Formats: sequence, C-alpha cells, structure tokens
Amino acid sequence: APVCGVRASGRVCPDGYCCSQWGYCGTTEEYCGKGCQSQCDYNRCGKEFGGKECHDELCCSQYGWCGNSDGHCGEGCQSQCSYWRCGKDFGGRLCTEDMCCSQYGWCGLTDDHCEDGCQSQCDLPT
Amino acid sequence: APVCGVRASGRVCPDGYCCSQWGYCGTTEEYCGKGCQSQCDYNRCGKEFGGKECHDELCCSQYGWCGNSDGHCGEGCQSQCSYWRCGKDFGGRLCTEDMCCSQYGWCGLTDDHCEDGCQSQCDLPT
Repeated sequence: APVCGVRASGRVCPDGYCCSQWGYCGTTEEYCGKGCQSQCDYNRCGKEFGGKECHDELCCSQYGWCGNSDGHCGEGCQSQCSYWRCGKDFGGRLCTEDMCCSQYGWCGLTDDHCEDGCQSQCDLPT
Repeated sequence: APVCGVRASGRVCPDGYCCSQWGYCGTTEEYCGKGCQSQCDYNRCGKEFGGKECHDELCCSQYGWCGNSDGHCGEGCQSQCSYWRCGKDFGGRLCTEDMCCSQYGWCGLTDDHCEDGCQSQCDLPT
C-alpha cells in the first residue's frame, strides 16, 4: 500500500526521498521523474536549486544534476567535484563506497587501485 | 607496461574503452576525463555524436550521456528510454539484472516491486 503522497495522507518520504506518483519512496526515475509528488529534487543541486549539494558526496553537474560521471564531475561541475580523487595529494580524503585510493590519487575498485601503492581502504578479495 | 596509449605504440582499448593518461583502460572519469588519450567518448551518445546509442541498453540523456540514474531516461531522453519499464503494458518485457517487475510496470528490487502485484522475476533477494 502507498506510504506517501495523496493516497497516504499527503505524507512525505524520510531522508528526503522522492515520492512516486504511485505513492512509494525512492531515488530513481520511477520516483523522482514524471509524476513525482514531493521531494522531487533529491538528485538536483546547484545555483538553481538553493545551492544545495548532493547526497553521497556526488558531483553536481552544470545542469544541476547529481552524479559521478565525467559529465557531472568534469567541466562545469558546480560542487563536490573531487569525488574521484583521494590521498595525500588531496587533503588525505578517503573515497566513498569504501573504494581503494590508488597510488595516483584516484578512487577505484580494481586490483591496480588496491594493489601496490594503495593509500587507504585497500581491502579487496583475492 | 601500459596497455594503451602513447606508451603502447598508440594501441587503443578494446570495446571502445577510454585510455587514461597513465595507459590503462576504463570507463570512469579517471580514464575518460582530462588526460584521456583515446576513445574518450565511450559514455557519450545522441545527436551530438552521430546519433550513437548507448552500450548495455542504457538511456541517452538529453545532455548526451549514457546512464540509468535520475535525469537520463525521463524528459529529453534521446534513445533507449524504457530501461526501467516492464510488464504486460510493455508486451511482457522482463527487467534486466533479474529485477522484479512491479504491478505498475517498473523495475526494482524493493519489497513493493517484488511483492503483491509483481508481474515477473519476483524472486526477492536473499
């Protein structure tokens, strides 16, 4: 049964999640896209959105979208643009998602990131 | 020794992957962003890229980036926009990654998608 929206006493979603047109909470297109009832800006950010920053330390694109693609963290990125950088050369920042910080200062979950020279969170099955 | 790039006699990565400044193959910002040596438009798509479609049936956002996160399959999507849809209203289409098809024709792994009304692949994760 619906947990949010017009079919749920106009209740909103916890943690700022989007309430889907069908009355469920989430952060994907189904919930935040067409038909979203409330808190539809969960994945939005930037100057055009009260200057809000993204959840999960994600980059804010020049179009006010949260994400970690080069389209979000690269040219035009508005905030939290150093999502993929880490280590001694970057204030000792630790990667999110427990990613390994490579010798070159890049977050990743591959062997070459967790192998020789890994700076932090080097745990990786092998 | 590097597997791609100038240090590999100009060899490019397989399957269109980006070659990083360090000579390795990947699809994230480390490989496709600044310093990328070749095949840097791996995640690009749309009108600005010869009408290219995305790999892994991902949606092409209005900004020409491949993905399935919020902002890629909704308004402005250029191609393969039905990534999250499934069910009888869609000819019986099944979800990828073994996701459940909800009663409303949306793919997901949450209880409401796999429970009452689920149309296919309702095997809740264990």
